[PDB]
Amino acid sequence: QYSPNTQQGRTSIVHLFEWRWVDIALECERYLAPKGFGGVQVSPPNENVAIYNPFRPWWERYQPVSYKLCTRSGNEDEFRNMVTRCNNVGVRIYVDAVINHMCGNAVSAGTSSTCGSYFNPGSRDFPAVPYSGWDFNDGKCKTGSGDIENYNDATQVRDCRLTGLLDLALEKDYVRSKIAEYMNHLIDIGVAGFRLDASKHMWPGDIKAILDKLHNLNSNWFPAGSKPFIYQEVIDLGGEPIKSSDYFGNGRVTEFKYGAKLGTVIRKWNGEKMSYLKNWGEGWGFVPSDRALVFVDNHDNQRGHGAGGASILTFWDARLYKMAVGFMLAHPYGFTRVMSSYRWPRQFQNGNDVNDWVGPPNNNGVIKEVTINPDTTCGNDWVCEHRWRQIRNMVIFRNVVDGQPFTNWYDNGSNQVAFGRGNRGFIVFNNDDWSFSLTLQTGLPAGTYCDVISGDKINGNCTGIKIYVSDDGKAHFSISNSAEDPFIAIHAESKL
Ligand SMILES: *[C@@H]1O[C@@](F)(CO)[C@@H](O[C@H]2O[C@H](CO)[C@@H](O)[C@H](O)[C@H]2O)[C@H](O)[C@H]1O
Ligand SMILES: OC[C@]1(F)O[C@H](F)[C@H](O)[C@@H](O)[C@@H]1O
Ligand SMILES: OC[C@]1(F)O[C@H](F)[C@H](O)[C@@H](O)[C@@H]1O
Ligand SMILES: [Ca+2]
Ligand SMILES: [Cl-]
Repeated sequence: QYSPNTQQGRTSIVHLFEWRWVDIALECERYLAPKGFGGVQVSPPNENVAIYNPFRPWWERYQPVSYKLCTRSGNEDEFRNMVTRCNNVGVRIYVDAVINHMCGNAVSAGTSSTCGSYFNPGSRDFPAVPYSGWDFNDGKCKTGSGDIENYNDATQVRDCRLTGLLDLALEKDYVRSKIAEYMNHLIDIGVAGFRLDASKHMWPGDIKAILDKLHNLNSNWFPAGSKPFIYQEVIDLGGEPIKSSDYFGNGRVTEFKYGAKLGTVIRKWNGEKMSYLKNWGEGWGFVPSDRALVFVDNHDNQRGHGAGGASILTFWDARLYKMAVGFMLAHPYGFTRVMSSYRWPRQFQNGNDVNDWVGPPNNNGVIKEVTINPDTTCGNDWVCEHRWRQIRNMVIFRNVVDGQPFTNWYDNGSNQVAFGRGNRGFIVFNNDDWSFSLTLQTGLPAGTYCDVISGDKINGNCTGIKIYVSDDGKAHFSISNSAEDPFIAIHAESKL
């Protein structure tokens, strides 16, 4: 459960949020494989409710109608084509599994679904699965509203409806089997693992029972006995009865404290400073590294829809965002997930974005293809953060230093810090309101290294900043607080 199942040397996965299967397949071959990306988290591939009010919101995909591989991202044929092509290039696919619930209980009955399947939330009828009233927790939930009302009561959080979403009776073998049937279908197709959506709303024991029915990965691409990578979406910040540790027996868990705290630190909120990141990781109360799935932002909290709050950094905060992602990718703690999003008309009113529901770039509801600009950036309103030189090069940095220890830490007692990874890499950050000019011990072999943030190493030459490491491993670093990117990163493969 705990191993990502990525190719040796590939240490990160990217969330291609709302991307079409055909576009992902191409991205795997043209960019992800050549650039060393480990895998891709795809949006829910199962049929969901088609919501027109608002117009096709991104969250409609988290309201299942059936387990048919039929969505705005493509059909089963397109999905299989993508998994196959990506796997053939050594890039894994991880499915966002929405198994805790079906659609909202108040959703109108009919065929307003991505595959035309009929469903009736009111009567608990989902014939395409099939599911009936006997498969939901209507009788198990003890709240007066039938929905989750108090998170201080661990029982209702699992047996009641999350904001009205019909809650599946996961204790029933029939329900467990139907979900396993869906997941096994995906595994046999070639997926390497899953993100278990709303895991906090599922009993650890129920998840385990379901995972116990899962197949080993497809033996045509993976070694015998390979188990699907499992990372459970559990939002666990401050004081709550439910702890993400309650799910360690099933696989990894999303560490939402990671992005929340990193955001507050880089934003320098309430006295926080980068010098405090010296003991980053378990020292900050985070889950063990081998059970952590980390990220700066996710599809939910990048639009104030999830845990983290206003401290979460996103592509909207480009400069600080690159620094946060850079620190994450350089630091050894956990398995890293990079976010890839689309632009939307953010409309802030009284502190809240009233357009936080807007779905992916589209034409009359049809998701737009991802176009690639001559400079390798994306068009059609796709942000493609994973294609940003500063982020892509850090994804590679993590690969190059894989296994190397956290060492040679330095800090000015404020927001100027630096550290290395064994003798394979070194990174320096300046988040202070003044320039940083100092000679530091890099632990790297003597030579000339290309800074992979400001530039690239191309045919024996650096396109950006150049760093010179002496025989004693020391090197001079100069970063103005006015620099486009106030951080420098160099590694074994950026050496001339
Ligand atoms: C997991 O599935 C969710 F449904 C619940 O965590 C997603 O939540 C989004 O969709 C819901 C149904 O449309 C909305 O009610 C909810 O406000 C919205 O955040 C969640 O994003 C997924 O990670
Ligand atoms: O994750 C599941 C669990 F909480 O911890 C361990 F996995 C146990 O084996 C299992 O029976 C229990 O329900
Ligand atoms: O341990 C059993 C379980 F996983 O967690 C709780 F005990 C629930 O009451 C039960 O229905 C569920 O199957
Ligand atoms: Ca539940
Ligand atoms: Cl997540």
